[PDB]
Amino acid sequence: IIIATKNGKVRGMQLTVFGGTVTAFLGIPYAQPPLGRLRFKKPQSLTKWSDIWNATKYANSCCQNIDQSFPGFHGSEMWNPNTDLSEDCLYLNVWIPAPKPKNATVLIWIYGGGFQTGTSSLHVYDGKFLARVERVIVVSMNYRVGALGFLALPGNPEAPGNMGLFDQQLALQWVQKNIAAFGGNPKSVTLFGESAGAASVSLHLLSPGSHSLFTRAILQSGSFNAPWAVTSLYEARNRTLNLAKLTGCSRENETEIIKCLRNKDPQEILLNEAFVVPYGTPLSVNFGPTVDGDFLTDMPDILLELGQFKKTQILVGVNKDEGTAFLVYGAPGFSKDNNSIITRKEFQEGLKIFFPGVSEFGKESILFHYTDWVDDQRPENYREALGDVVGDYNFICPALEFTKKFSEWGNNAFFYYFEHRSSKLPWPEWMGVMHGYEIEFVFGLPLERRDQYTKAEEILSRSIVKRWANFAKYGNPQETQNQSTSWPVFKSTEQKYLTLNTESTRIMTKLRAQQCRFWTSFFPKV
Ligand SMILES: *[C@@H]1O[C@H](CO[C@@H]2O[C@@H](C)[C@@H](O)[C@@H](O)[C@@H]2O)[C@@H](O[C@@H]2O[C@H](CO)[C@@H](O[C@@H]3O[C@H](CO)[C@@H](O)[C@H](O)[C@@H]3O)[C@H](O)[C@H]2NC(C)=O)[C@H](O)[C@H]1NC(C)=O
Ligand SMILES: *[C@@H]1O[C@H](CO[C@@H]2O[C@@H](C)[C@@H](O)[C@@H](O)[C@@H]2O)[C@@H](O[C@@H]2O[C@H](CO)[C@@H](O[C@@H]3O[C@H](CO)[C@@H](O)[C@H](O)[C@@H]3O)[C@H](O)[C@H]2NC(C)=O)[C@H](O)[C@H]1NC(C)=O
Ligand SMILES: *[C@@H]1O[C@H](CO[C@@H]2O[C@@H](C)[C@@H](O)[C@@H](O)[C@@H]2O)[C@@H](O[C@@H]2O[C@H](CO)[C@@H](O)[C@H](O)[C@H]2NC(C)=O)[C@H](O)[C@H]1NC(C)=O
Ligand SMILES: CN(C)CCNc1cc(-c2ccncc2)c(-c2cccc3ccccc23)nn1
Ligand SMILES: *[C@@H]1O[C@H](CO[C@@H]2O[C@@H](C)[C@@H](O)[C@@H](O)[C@@H]2O)[C@@H](O)[C@H](O)[C@H]1NC(C)=O
Ligand SMILES: *[C@@H]1O[C@H](CO)[C@@H](O)[C@H](O)[C@H]1NC(C)=O
Ligand SMILES: *[C@@H]1O[C@H](CO)[C@@H](O)[C@H](O)[C@H]1NC(C)=O
Repeated sequence: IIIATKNGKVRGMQLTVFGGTVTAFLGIPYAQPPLGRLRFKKPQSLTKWSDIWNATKYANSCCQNIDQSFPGFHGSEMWNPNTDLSEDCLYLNVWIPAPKPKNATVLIWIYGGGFQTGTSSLHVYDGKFLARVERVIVVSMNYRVGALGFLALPGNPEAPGNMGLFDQQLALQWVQKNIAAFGGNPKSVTLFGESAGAASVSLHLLSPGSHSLFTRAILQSGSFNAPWAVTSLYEARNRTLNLAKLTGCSRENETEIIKCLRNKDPQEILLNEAFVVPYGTPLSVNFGPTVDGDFLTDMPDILLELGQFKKTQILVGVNKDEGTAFLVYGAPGFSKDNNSIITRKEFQEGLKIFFPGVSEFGKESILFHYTDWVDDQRPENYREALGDVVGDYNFICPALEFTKKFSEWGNNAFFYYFEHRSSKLPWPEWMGVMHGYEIEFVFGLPLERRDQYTKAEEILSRSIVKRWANFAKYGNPQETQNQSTSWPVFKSTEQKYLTLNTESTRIMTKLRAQQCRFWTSFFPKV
């Protein structure tokens, strides 16, 4: 099973899925390793090789810091890298249906992890299911994260910023030059990602050099207009400089500072990334996408507002309890190991955590718009309130505002609201249907009867997997056979969305409307 690419011969491996076969190429290089004098640079192209690459195991994950807050806990460790960390990490994976397809729609997966963490080799990013069940080709790439991939000295090509985004873009390139040899159709490519991956996807909608690299886009719990997604040029400098002071690399020739950080061990760089911002939150994106003038040609809010994006269809959505995950990473009174009923003092104490550099009055207005209870006796009030505040501010309202503005330029948009809690979900019940726990359903993991999921979950995964592929294949995320509910387009007048649950899939209007007026209109004034 050897495939010839533009750079040389690659050999994959044969997997048995659901009494059928998927062919997997794991860990194909897509760029010169960003090492030595190549650290912090845009990813250079790849020289031809005269052999057969063995793409038969996942490559190295990119250098990154690891969630060590909950050691031994599957709920947090299922997200930490599962391969060697190295700077030599610019690789990608291809799953093709067997027998080899002819002109298959390609799905390209971009992982999240706050632009600091993440790897494609994760179990819940395994694309052999979608290859098997829907007959699509699934690609996912590793891209640089944290300072190694997003450190920004605006202007200087030695550290121009947005390198991790250019990694991704060189991967879409590779698919464009090479996927046709795997049976894929480069004119039918749907990007999809989650969290920072979904923010990443929304940025390729804006970046003119990605316009011709994909057809459509699916955004899961993330968009570039979310408060954590874009770092300013102000902060990107102060963060770059503080990394330099922290490593003794402070020079005056801006170029010499980068040469200094290049002769430092990858670890010394990882530990100092924590402290470059004087007060962090659980959602601190220390080194993220900046307005660089190469990938991103302008402030993305202005680009979005004025219609300067790829005109195509989008699939956009969010989970019911986006924000709860972050409450146990700092919010006082919370724990994954009790029900975290917090008092009013504790709730206020938690806004200082999540809105650190916000004025007194701004913290006071969050408390105001979230503590007019219908029943003031309910002791979960402040615990649920703080969750929604974090989820509404960081995820739900930016995603709805992205869909409104994008749909305003005449393109079909589809919004979902994922409200099912995995029966296998390892976090406690008070945290709900958390950030990132739709991915297993999107990737069709509940389709494995062995994995101890319930039958209603196999059916829901089955419906979602069909809806995603139909949207990828046909720009229309319907499930047309098993009597499903029809998913209406999100028009900015009526703002209709589809709920995704194991029971009654329903059509509803104007998600979190009262909350999002606060976050999208009022709160940005403070
Ligand atoms: C890339 O892969 C090929 C093929 O092997 C395949 O992939 C591997 C990752 C494994 O899962 C294999 O089971 C699978 O078939 C590698 O080719 C192998 O190279 C070795 C090392 O030289 C060969 O050994 C020689 O064989 C004979 C004895 O049979 C003598 O002439 C020599 O003394 C010598 O021992 C071997 O035959 C060959 N094939 C197999 C099936 O093992 C290839 O090296 C690999 N490249 C890598 C990993 O860089
Ligand atoms: C839910 O659990 C949280 C988290 O506490 C941690 O996890 C628990 C499951 C236990 O294993 C705890 O031992 C562990 O720390 C509890 O938050 C903690 O509450 C205690 C008691 O209210 C706080 O202790 C106080 O701390 C301050 C400042 O240091 C002083 O006034 C006192 O000396 C006193 O000891 C503690 O700050 C707080 N811990 C953290 C890490 O936030 C929570 O009370 C508990 N609640 C419910 C309702 O289940
Ligand atoms: C811009 O950056 C400076 C420098 O940050 C400090 O040094 C870094 C290496 C790192 O360890 C940071 O945590 C440090 O804060 C910031 O100046 C600091 O400000 C805090 C409070 O904001 C103060 O307690 C520190 O003493 C200051 N340190 C120094 C060396 O001046 C600064 O806040 C950043 N702010 C702005 C507005 O640009
Ligand atoms: C996107 N997959 C990975 C969903 C799985 N869970 C998480 C957890 C975290 C996390 C880890 C450790 N401490 C706090 C949060 C993040 C994350 C990390 C850093 C910055 C962020 C900024 C915005 C949003 C998320 C993060 N992301 N996802
Ligand atoms: C593959 O198909 C090409 C046309 O692709 C079509 O248009 C794009 C926009 C997608 O929506 C896709 O689903 C459609 O099929 C042909 O021009 C091309 O020659 C074909 N090549 C092979 C080898 O099949
Ligand atoms: C910084 O140093 C590099 C390396 O010698 C040199 O090319 C560059 O011109 C220097 N710039 C300034 C402004 O000193
Ligand atoms: C439709 O129902 C049949 C009956 O078992 C099942 O095999 C198939 O996977 C279902 N398809 C979808 C898209 O739900």
